[PDB]
Amino acid sequence: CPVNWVEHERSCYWFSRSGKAWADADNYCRLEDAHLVVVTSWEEQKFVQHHIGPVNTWMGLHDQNGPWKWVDGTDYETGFKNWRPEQPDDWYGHGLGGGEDCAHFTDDGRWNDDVCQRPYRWVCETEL
Ligand SMILES: [Ca+2]
Ligand SMILES: [Ca+2]
Ligand SMILES: [Ca+2]
Ligand SMILES: [Cl-]
Repeated sequence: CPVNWVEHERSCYWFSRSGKAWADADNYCRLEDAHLVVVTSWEEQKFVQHHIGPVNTWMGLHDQNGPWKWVDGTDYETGFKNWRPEQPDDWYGHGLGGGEDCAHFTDDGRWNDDVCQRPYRWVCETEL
């Protein structure tokens, strides 16, 4: 793994300390030959909650094109899921326009879908 990245079970991770809209966050990870983190197991989830703490953080999961997809192509329905109760809920009540198409870890680690343009911290990942 590159410096500033954390290796774990064959994967490399980078944790941002500033916020970007999901699209910008996405492009950022790609420019690093990486992709927004893709969580496929309880241990990987535990591993990420540990480093982000109680902070809303974007992951490589979105339903911007329709169905839920992990930016690396990993299958969603067959894969690990850790949604917060009553989520995803594609809420429109925020008043910003549209529903909610980007997944982020909430403060307790469980996921929530929110407005993609909101600036949150993010995590990049790359496999060995
Ligand atoms: Ca992963
Ligand atoms: Ca949605
Ligand atoms: Ca939501
Ligand atoms: Cl915001």
